[PDB]
Amino acid sequence: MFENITTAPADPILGLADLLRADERPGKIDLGMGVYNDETGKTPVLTSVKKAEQYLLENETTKNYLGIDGIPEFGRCTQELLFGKGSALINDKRARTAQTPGGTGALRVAADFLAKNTSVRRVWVSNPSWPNHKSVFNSAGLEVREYAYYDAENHTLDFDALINSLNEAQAGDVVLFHGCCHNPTGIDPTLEQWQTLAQLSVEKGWLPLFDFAYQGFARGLEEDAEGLRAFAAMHKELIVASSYSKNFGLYNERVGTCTLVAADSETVDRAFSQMKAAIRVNYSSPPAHGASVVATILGNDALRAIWEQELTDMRQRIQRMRQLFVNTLQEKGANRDFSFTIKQNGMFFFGGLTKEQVLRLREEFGVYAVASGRLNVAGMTPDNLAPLCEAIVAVL
Amino acid sequence: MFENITTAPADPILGLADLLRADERPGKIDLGMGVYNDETGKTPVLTSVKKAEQYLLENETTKNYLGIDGIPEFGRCTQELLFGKGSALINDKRARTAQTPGGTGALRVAADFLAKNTSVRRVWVSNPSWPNHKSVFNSAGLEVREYAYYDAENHTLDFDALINSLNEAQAGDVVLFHGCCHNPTGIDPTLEQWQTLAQLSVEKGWLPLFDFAYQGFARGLEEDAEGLRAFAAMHKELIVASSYSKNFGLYNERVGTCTLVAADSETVDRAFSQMKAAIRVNYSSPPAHGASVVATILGNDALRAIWEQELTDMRQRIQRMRQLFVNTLQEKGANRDFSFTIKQNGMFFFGGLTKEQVLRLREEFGVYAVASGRLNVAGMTPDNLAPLCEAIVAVL
Ligand SMILES: *Cc1c(COP(=O)(O)O)cnc(C)c1O
Ligand SMILES: *Cc1c(COP(=O)(O)O)cnc(C)c1O
Repeated sequence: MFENITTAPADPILGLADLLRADERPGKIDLGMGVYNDETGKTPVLTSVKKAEQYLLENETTKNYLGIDGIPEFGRCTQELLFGKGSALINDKRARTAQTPGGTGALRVAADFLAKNTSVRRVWVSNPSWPNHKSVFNSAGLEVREYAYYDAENHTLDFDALINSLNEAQAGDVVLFHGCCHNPTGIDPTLEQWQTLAQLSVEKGWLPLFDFAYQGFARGLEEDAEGLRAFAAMHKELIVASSYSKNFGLYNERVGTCTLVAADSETVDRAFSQMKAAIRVNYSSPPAHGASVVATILGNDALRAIWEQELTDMRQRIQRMRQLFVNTLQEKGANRDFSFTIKQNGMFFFGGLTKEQVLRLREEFGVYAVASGRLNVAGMTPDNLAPLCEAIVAVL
Repeated sequence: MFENITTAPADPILGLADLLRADERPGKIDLGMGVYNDETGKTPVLTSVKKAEQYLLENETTKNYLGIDGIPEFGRCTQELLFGKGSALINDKRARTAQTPGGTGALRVAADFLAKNTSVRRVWVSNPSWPNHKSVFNSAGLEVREYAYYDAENHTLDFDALINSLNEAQAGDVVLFHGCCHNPTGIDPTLEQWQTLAQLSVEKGWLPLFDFAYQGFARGLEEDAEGLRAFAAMHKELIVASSYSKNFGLYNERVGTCTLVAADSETVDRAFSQMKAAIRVNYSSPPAHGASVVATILGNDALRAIWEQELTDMRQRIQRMRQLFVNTLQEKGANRDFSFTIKQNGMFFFGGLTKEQVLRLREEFGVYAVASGRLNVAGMTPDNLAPLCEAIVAVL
């Protein structure tokens, strides 16, 4: 059976781990996949998380199955994080949330749900976008089309091009939006632009699908939810996929959610039953640990206080790092000005390097970054900043 | 979009949780889904597990992503549990194992892998079988056909009918086998019958797919692996899906594996790259916690000793319970003799009740069991045995 099977091409993000693993050079700088690193270059488990874990260790009395949608408390806490304490969706009971295996599992579940329960055929993804988006939707059988977003020249959001290209999007099409910290550009639409998109969306009849993987990394939990909320106020239906991998540093515990919003509770329930069926035939029920940790923290005011402060520290370190980054590039003699990097939200740097420039970086300097020219700023430390900037300047 | 969506029918196993949840009657007896209960009717977290968890709490220094296939140590430990310490497959490097979200995730990953990378169109499942088997394969696009297995009259394995029906299975077809403790019959083929199936399999050109969810619940870890090993000795290719939900009591942490066996390391590697691609587009990487707990136990001889003893206790309690069950039914005046139940391996009782008899049981007695007449013996306790037998006798 397996004689003619072809070797699958390496993942553009995950594939870096292996190349890196095989590179015996000591001064390796890993700026590839988007995980947070502290000043020492380690990606530690948050103190709020450890505390939640001791709590679980001491009070967990069973490991019995979780129920297709997972921990109820977890689902409710995420709904308020997303829609807000007194959201109409919560009080009208128009939203049903399922605990999933990470943000990716959330996208896969939505896709399987859509592909088999609605007439959705096309999904619109921004150009550029997280590489795995196309893959996830295509494996579900959906056609993926792109819409303009980034302006390589001005390093901004080309709003007109976006609007124009989305005019080809027909009613019933799914349009995928990054909630905040757009991966990989880091350019997000203003609240005003979000409001314009919301109304255009309702008018054209698109089915909004929000991908929220970095809530709290741009400005703050609530502020980062602004776009979605402007959308949640005018739409009858929505799908929201979120991740807690990054904002809770629980990458490998696979914590995420998939929320369905419908005109009313009766419809959301019928629709949700089909999403649970799509889950049962995939992984059955979600992993408890990571979500328990999230529900405990969010549910306990003391632990929540520590957590929110940890997130704040994470965001602030990245902000300081990208500023220092630009400054060091200046003193190292960088021919090109990288000031725009400062206007980018999240963990990444994008727009100043070419595919060949990044190949040369790993090739002779051992600096690893995504081939698209995307660098993980959250991976730069005061110690590696200088060697890093010297390599980049030698490449420009 | 969601206006015409139909309500999905409740799961035959998982659906019991909800009915049960809505039944306010106090003397409810839950003999539905297959989870272990101790003498007190609780499904506790094993002591070996708690200890592994404290270890992790104290020594885990990061939560960084796990890599598509998961924890390497975990993969190796499962290979020896399955194939044996000095298995040829291990030493010739013909097997590649991926950590998955439970046994169900293992079946789904294999199915997606098969559907898109080979010419597999049909999968043969026993009659009867775990209900979710058909669903998993159908959602991947594969046609599912059944083969005879159980003899409702004699309460045995109708080996000739099985052989006969499998003659319709063509080369290149996948044939699914339960490693041990066949769900729901509890009837497993003798080692001699396994050897006959292995040779017939090689001769006809079937692609064996083993589902191992109860290793250690029939006779012992090694003994329960006999069938698979007789198959692993003659086959060039195989697929094995296993679960640690039941034998480690880690139901909600979603711990399982999907192992690929090929003629050689070069082919298994090409094939495995495609399985990782199928994973990346599903949930990306597996949940660490549950598998870490399994790798720690299996990797530490002291913890392993405690664990193996806990499994032994679990198996022994079920054995005592089904014997006491038959005995109590005798003294309660059961018209029908249920001695055959004693020849069944695993957690279940199957073959003595009809769909209506089980409906009447929940209906007026509050005894919950699967509509197929499958009862979870591991859920019977000395306390509920009497009330349980009185209801059954009142129903016969
Ligand atoms: C990280 C990320 C994801 C993945 O979520 P996981 O929890 O890692 O599966 C999804 N979408 C975007 C945009 C991301 O950045
Ligand atoms: C329990 C069971 C499974 C499910 O494995 P999970 O770890 O619960 O997903 C798969 N197959 C059989 C036969 C089972 O009994």
